[PDB]
Amino acid sequence: TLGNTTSSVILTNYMDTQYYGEIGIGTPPQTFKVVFDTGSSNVWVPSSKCSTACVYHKLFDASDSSSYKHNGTELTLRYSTGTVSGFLSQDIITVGGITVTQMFGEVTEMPALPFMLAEFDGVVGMGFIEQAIGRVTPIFDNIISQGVLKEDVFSFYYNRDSQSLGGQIVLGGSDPQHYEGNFHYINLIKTGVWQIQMKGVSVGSSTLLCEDGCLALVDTGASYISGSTSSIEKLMEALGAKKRLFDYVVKCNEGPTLPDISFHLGGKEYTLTSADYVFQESYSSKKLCTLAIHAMDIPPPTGPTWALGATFIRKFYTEFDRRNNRIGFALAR
Ligand SMILES: Clc1ccc(N(C[C@@H]2CNC[C@H]2Cc2ccccc2)c2ccccc2)cc1
Ligand SMILES: Clc1ccc(N(C[C@@H]2CNC[C@H]2Cc2ccccc2)c2ccccc2)cc1
Ligand SMILES: *[C@@H]1O[C@H](CO)[C@@H](O)[C@H](O)[C@H]1NC(C)=O
Repeated sequence: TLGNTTSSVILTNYMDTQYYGEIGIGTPPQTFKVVFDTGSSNVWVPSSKCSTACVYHKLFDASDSSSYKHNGTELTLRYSTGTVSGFLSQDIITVGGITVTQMFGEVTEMPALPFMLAEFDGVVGMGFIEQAIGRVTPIFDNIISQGVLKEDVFSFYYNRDSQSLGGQIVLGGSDPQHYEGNFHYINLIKTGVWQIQMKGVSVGSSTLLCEDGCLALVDTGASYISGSTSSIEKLMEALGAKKRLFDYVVKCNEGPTLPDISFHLGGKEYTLTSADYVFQESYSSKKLCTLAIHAMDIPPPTGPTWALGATFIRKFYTEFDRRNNRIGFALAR
């Protein structure tokens, strides 16, 4: 029918690392907490057929759904900690009011890491079919198909942690209340991945990395800003940060004095100040403070690349444009 629709999905912000909203699967709807991930293209939730990370999440019960259509084809999703395994199923999925018949994964095996830490149940991949495992049609392609959206775009707002809004996803447009000024666009290197060309990473007023150009994946599913092990070893050396097992730290008192970090994308320099990347949990010289920048070695074909996750998105309201194959950034509000 008439496409003037702009569906808003409200997100919960858990500790500035997990941003999740709800979806409803089946007849009647079974609700799930999901992360909306531009870095992946498959929809998956835990199955009732799950034996132990599962135990801790909401399980989908096909036997309680009148709209369910069996499939059973094996689904295997590679994560950096191991495999998320299950089988395909088809059901009616509700997201921000829009209902679509979707092929999704009913997960029967999850690695304990990171899933034991997850406040959310499953994943809703906002990526392209080119990266969908089993060539399964992604949710956004199916929403596009309905011809309901105002524009063939979706936007992300991630807040900084009080009864305030954790985040928001607008399907069919952007929310001007959550951004200031106008959007600056960067075309995708190629369709099939939410990845753009990056022309430099600067510490202060000097380009220290990516001087000859590199790739930047705009990943809403990633908690932090990430680079390859070698890029982050060099960047952390420049910042004077020290490696620990899972992160890099600075003495808490040294944190507010850390230089600005800039990402050269399109015609602009996108700047993050120390307040945007330091988890300032204290101001003590006797305590250590974590950085919201990590090393993540993304495997080919997508990698090696940088990934602009929640750390970048909190600063810059992001619009994913499928009609035009571009990403737009505006300063978040
Ligand atoms: Cl810190 C952190 C690091 C990773 C995540 N992820 C996985 C990343 C989010 N998008 C896909 C993947 C990166 C990738 C992109 C392209 C190709 C390969 C990998 C996650 C997301 C949701 C649930 C569980 C994990 C989250 C936080
Ligand atoms: Cl692929 C992948 C995704 C996340 C991790 N994580 C957990 C993430 C790192 N700190 C925030 C947390 C958010 C999260 C929690 C659950 C799911 C997604 C993000 C991890 C890092 C070091 C030690 C243990 C866990 C690891 C691999
Ligand atoms: C499952 O879905 C795939 C989608 O390509 C289809 O080819 C296959 O025949 C389906 N299997 C069953 C048993 O429905």
